[PDB]
Amino acid sequence: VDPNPYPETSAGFLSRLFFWWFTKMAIYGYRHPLEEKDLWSLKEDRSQMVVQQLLEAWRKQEKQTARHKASPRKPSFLKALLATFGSSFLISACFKLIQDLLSFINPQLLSILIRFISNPMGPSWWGFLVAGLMFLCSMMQSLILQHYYHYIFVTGVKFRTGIMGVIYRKALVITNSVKRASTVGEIVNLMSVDAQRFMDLAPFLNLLWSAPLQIILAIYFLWQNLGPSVLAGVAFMVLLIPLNGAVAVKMRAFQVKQMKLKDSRIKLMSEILNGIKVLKLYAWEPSFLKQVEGIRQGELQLLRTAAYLHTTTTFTWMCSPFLVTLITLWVYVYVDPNNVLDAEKAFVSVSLFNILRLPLNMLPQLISNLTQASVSLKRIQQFLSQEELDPQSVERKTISPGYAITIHSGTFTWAQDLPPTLHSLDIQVPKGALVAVVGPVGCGKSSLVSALLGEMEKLEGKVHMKGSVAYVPQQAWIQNCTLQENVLFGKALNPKRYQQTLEACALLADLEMLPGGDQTEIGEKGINLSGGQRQRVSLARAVYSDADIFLLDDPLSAVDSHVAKHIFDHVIGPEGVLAGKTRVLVTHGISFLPQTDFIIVLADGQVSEMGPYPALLQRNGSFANFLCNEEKAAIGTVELSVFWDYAKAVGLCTTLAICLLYVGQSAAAIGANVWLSAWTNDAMADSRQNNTSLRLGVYAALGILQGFLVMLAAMAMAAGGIQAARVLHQALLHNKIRSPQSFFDTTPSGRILNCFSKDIYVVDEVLAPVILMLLNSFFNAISTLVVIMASTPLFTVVILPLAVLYTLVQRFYAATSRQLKRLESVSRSPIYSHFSETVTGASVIRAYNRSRDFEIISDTKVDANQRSCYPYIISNRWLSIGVEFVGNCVVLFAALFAVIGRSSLNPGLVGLSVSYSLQVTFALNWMIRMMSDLESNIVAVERVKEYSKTETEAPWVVEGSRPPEGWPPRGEVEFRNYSVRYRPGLDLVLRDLSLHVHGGEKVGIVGRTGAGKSSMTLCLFRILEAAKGEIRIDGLNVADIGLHDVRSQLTIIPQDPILFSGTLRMNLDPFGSSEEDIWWALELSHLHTFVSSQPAGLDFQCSEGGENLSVGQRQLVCLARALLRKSRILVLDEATAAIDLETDNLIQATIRTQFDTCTVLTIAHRLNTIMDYTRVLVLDKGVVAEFDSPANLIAARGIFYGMARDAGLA
Repeated sequence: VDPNPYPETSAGFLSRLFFWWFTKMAIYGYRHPLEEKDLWSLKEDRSQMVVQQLLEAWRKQEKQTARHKASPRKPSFLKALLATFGSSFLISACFKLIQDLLSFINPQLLSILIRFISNPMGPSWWGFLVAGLMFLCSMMQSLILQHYYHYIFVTGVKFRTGIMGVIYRKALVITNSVKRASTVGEIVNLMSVDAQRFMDLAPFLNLLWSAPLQIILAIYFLWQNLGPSVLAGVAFMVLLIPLNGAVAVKMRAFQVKQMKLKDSRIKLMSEILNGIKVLKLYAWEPSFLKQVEGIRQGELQLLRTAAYLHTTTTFTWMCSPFLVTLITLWVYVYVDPNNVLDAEKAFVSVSLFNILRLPLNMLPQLISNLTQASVSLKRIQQFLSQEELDPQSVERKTISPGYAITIHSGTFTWAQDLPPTLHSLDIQVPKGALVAVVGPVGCGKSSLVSALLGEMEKLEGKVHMKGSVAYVPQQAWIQNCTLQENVLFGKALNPKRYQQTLEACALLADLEMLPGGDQTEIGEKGINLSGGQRQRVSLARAVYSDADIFLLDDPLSAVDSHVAKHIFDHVIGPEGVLAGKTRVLVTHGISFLPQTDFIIVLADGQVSEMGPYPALLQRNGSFANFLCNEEKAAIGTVELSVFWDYAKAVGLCTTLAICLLYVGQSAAAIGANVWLSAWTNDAMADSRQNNTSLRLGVYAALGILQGFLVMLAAMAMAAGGIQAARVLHQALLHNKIRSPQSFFDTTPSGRILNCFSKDIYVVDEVLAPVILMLLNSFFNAISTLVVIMASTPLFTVVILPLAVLYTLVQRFYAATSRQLKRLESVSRSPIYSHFSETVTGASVIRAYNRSRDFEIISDTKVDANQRSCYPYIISNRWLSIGVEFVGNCVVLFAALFAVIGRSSLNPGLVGLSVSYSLQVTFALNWMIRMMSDLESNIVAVERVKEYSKTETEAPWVVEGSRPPEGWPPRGEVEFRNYSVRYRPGLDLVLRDLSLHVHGGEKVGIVGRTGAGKSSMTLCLFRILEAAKGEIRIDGLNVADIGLHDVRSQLTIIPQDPILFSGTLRMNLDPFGSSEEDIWWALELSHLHTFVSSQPAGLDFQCSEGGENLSVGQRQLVCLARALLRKSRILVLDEATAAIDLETDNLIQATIRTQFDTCTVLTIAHRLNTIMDYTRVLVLDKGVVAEFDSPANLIAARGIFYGMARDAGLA
C-alpha cells in the first residue's frame, strides 16, 4: 500500500481522543533529524479534491450567475466558501458551546467545597465526590477544546488550499489586458497575503458568538456573588484594551524609526566588506570603524526609549489580576456598610474573573482580523470575476481546402478602448509554405502571431487554423526546471531527437559550457543564460514538438548574425529539420527574404503585398521603401554554555538583581492573598469586627509592593539587554575588521553580512522581550505551587512525579515542532515561484496545449506544504493534552488533600488553594511557548560568539617598536632569504628571494603566469607574513614595526579601483588631513574639469561601488590618493589588461614626472609598459631569472626576450 500512512486512519477510541498517535513522530524527532520523506502521506484532503469542491460551487453559483445577473446579483465567493465549508463550521460550533458552558461548573463546585469545610457535621463522602467531579468536568472540557482546535485549524489549511487553486486556474484563462493592468507582483499577492489571511481568520470566527456569551454569563454569575460592584471590576478590564493598543501604536513608531538607522549600518558594512582589500592596503581601517560606531550609538539610544513601552506590558500581565480584585472588593465594602466578605463571595468571584479575561482580551484581535479579511474577499472576488479569453474565437476542428491559416475581414484590438491594431487582415498560407510577414516600422506584425494563438479580441472577422501549433515568443520564457525539460516540454525522450534538435540549433557547445551539463537548473534559481542562449532554448522546445504549424515571432533577435544563418539553414529554412511544416516568420529585416516561399507585407493593419521575393523586387512599390528604410545544527539543540555567554554579557551583577527582584515580587503577591485569605475568615471566627480599614489597606499596599518590584525588574532586563547588544556587536566589528586576509577570501561575504544583519537584530530586539515572559510565567507558576503546598502541606508528594511528566512533554515537543516549522518554511516558497512563472508565461503554457500538466505541477506543490502543515497542527495538540493533565492533577490533589485534612483548614485557605489551582494550566502553557522561543532565538548569541573568536593579524601599532625617525627616506627595499605562502597548508609561492634595489630605480617585475608575481605586492605590505627570511627596508625589518605605521608610509595604486559610496572628499581622504591640494592633484590626473563641471563640485555624490564615476576616472582616482601620499616607494598593480590607452598613457607620464624621485616597483601585466625601467626582475615559478636592463636581457636571450618577441616590440 503506502510505506508511511496518516496514523489517524487506524486508531481506537483511546488513541484518537488523547492524540497518542503523534507519539512515535515525537520520540523520533528528538533523537534523529526529520526529513521531507518521514512526513506522513495526506489522507485522500489532497489539493486535487479540496479545489474540486470549491470550484464546483463557484460554477453552480456562477452558472446560476448568468441567471443571477439576468434577474446586479454578481456571483459571490462568500456564498461558495459557505456552502462548501459551512456544514463543518456548524459542527464546530457545538463543540464550542459545550466548552463554554462546562467551564462554569468548576467555579460553582468550588462554592460547594468552601461551604463544606464550614460544616463540621458533613459526611466526608460529600467532599471526595466534589473533588472527583471537579477533575471529571475539567477532563471533559480539555479533551473537547483540543478537539475543536483540531477542526478549526485543519479547516484553515483547507481554505488556503482552496482559494490558492481557484486563483491558479483563473490566471491561466484571464485575458491579456487584466495581466497588463496589474503587475505580476500584485497577482501573486492574491495568494501570498490574501489567501493566507483566510487561514488565520479561521480560529477567530466562532468568537463572534462565544466571546459575547462567556462575558454575559460571567457577569451574571458575579452579580449573584458580589452585587452591582462587579461592574466596576469589569470596567478596569475594558479600559486596558484601549491602553494596551496605545502602547502598540507607540511601538511601531519606534520600530520604523530604527529600520531607517539599521539599514544605514548594514549598507556601510556591506561596502566595508566588499572592499576589505583596499581598506587594508591603504591604512583606512581605523577610520571606517568610527563611521559605523557613530550609527550604532544612535541605534542604541533609540532602544533605550523603548524599554518603557515593554515594562508596561509586564505590568499589565503580572499586576492586572490584583487591581480588578481591589477595585471590586473596595467598592463593595463602601457601597453599603452591612456587606461582609465570606470565602465563597471572594474566591468564587476570582475564579469567574479569570474566565472573563481570556475572552475580553481577544475581542480587539477578532475585530482586526475580520476587518483586514473584508478587504481580501473583495480582492479575491475581483480576480475571480474579471473577463476571460474567448475559447472559440479561433476554429480548430476543420479547415478550408489546401490551406491551413485563413483569416477573412478580421480586425483585432488588444482592448475594447484601445486603437484597433489590425484591420481587415486577409491571409491564406498554403500548407508547408514559409510565409514571412515583414512590415515597416510602426511595429505591429506582432499582432499577427498573437492574434492566431487566440490572445486578442476579434471585434470583427473569422480565423480558421488546422494542426498543432508551436510558438517561439518575442521574449523567451525559461521554466524553473532543467534545460533538458525546457527542450522537451511534456515530451518523451527519443535520444535521436534530443541530439538532432540541440545540435541543429548548435546548443551542443552551450551544453558543454553548462557547468552541470544539460541537466543544469535554469530559471530564477539557476545559472543565468545569455539572452541569445534564452532564444535558442525556446526554439529547441518547438523543434522537438514536431508540430504541424510553426508560428515563429522574431526568433532572430539576440542571436549572432553569423550563427543565425546556420540556424536558418539547419532548422527554420528549406534544407533545415523543419521543412514540411508551415512556418509564419515575423521578422524586421530583408536578409532572409529571398528564402521565404511567399511574403505577406502589410501597411498599417492592412495587407499591402502578398507575393514571392522575385515579385517583391518587380513590384518596386513600398517593398522598395521597406528595403531602403550538521545533524545537530538541524535538530538545533542549544547547549547550556550559550546561556552563560548571554549572562556574562548582560552582567553577572544585573542578572542577580533581576532574580532577587522577581523572588521579592512573588513573596509580595503570595502574601497579599494570605491577607485576603485571613480577611475572608474574619466573619466566621468572630461574628463582627470593626477592622475593615486595616484589612483593606494592608492588602492594597502589599499589592503595590508587587508592582513596584516587578517594574524595577522588567526595566533591568530591558536595560541589561542594551548592554549585551553593545558588548556583542562592538566585538564582532573588532575581530572581523582585523581578521587575516585569508578569512575574507575563503569565506563568502554573504555569510559575514548575515551575522551583522539578522543575528545582531535578534540579540537586540527579540531576546529581551522573550526573557521577560519566560520569567513572568515561571514566577506565576512557582507562586501558585507554593501557596498550595503551604496551605495543605502534603501536596508536596505529587509535585515530583508531575514535574517529570511536564519536563518530558516539553523536551519531545520543542525538538519535533522546530523541525516541522522549518520543513514548512522551505516548502511554502515554491508554491509562489510557480505561480509567478504561470502568470508570466501563460501564453507558451497554453499554446503548446499544456495547461492541465501545469495545474498538476501546482497540486504537487500545494500537497507538499500540507504534508508538513498537518503534522505541526497535531503536535500542538499532543502537548496541550499533557500540560492539561499536569494541570487537572493539581486540581484533584489540592481538593483531595483539603478534604483529608478538613479539621485543620478553614473555609478561606481551602478557597485560596483550590482557586489558584484552577489557574496552573494558563501559567504552564505560557512557560512552554516562551521556553521554546528562547531556545530557537538564542542560537544567535552562539554565532555572534563563534565569528568573534577567529585569529587576528599582528598589532596595528606596537609601542617600543615605533617606526624609526624618517625611516622610509633611504628608499631601498632588500628582500633577503624570504619564503611565503597564501594559506597554511599550501606550497611556497615564492622561494628564497635575495635582492637589493637602489633607491629610486624603476625595478619592473616581469613574470610568467604561475610565477606568483601577485605575491610581490602583498608581501611588502605584510598582508601575508614571512614564513622565513626578511623584507628589511633601509635596515629595518617590516616585521618588528607595527603593521599600520609601515603600510601608511607607502603608496599603492591598486589593480582594482574601488570607490565606496560617500563623497570625493572622503574617497580622496577619509582622515581628510592639504586644504587646496584635492583639486590640484585631480587636474594633474585630468579629473578637476569633470569635478568642476558637476554643479556640486567637491562632494559630488559617488554611488555604491562608485558606479556613477566611469572606470577610467576611477583608475585616476587611485592615482590621486597616491598623488597626495608622496611616499619614498611607489607600487603599481595590474596596470592594464582591458583599460583604455588614454588613461594608461596619462598614468605613466605623471608617475614618471611626479613619482620620479622615489623607488618605483611596478608589477607588469603587459611587458610593453615596462620599457626604459633601469633594472628588471623576471620571476618564473618562484625563481628570480635575472636583475639587469631589458635590452641587456634581449641580447643575453633571457626568458624576457621570448616574451619580447611575443609582443614584437623589438
